[PDB]
Amino acid sequence: NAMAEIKITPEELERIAGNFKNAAGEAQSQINRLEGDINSLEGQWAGATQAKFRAEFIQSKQAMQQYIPILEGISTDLKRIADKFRN
Amino acid sequence: MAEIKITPEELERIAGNFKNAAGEAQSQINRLEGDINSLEGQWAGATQAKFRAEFIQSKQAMQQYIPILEGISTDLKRIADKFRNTY
Repeated sequence: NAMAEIKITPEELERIAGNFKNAAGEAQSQINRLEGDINSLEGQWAGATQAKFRAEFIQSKQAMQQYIPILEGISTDLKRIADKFRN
Repeated sequence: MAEIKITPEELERIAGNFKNAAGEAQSQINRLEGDINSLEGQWAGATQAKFRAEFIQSKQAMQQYIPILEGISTDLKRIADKFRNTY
């Protein structure tokens, strides 16, 4: 039987791709603000305390460094399909 | 201008930033999951499966990130409480 037709438009795929790209940017911005917060505590208490918080925060950075490229990959895969559908 | 001295109020402010960030992160992954869900039945199953698999990867990174932020919030609050009970 005939292959089952596509209902999604390239424009809609591109809108969702935009949501993923923008989410990735928001995520990076968020971690940047939080990093500023941790930075601000340095020198205002014991170095050992600051080190504990820096280490915890770096863990969150590492998780975000996994997350962001996945979102960007999804965004780009969506755009690649929209382009293929359109042309 | 002087560097801002640490107080329980400062630690609570920063703890709140981490807590709010966790909530914003949960909201983001929820919205993106909604987007992936909306593609169901709109194109081929193999295509949907691919994007679902990629998305689940991002969700898993997020499920690591969020508790790390909540941990930092808790640790900051712990210290704020210690300062109040003993800047």
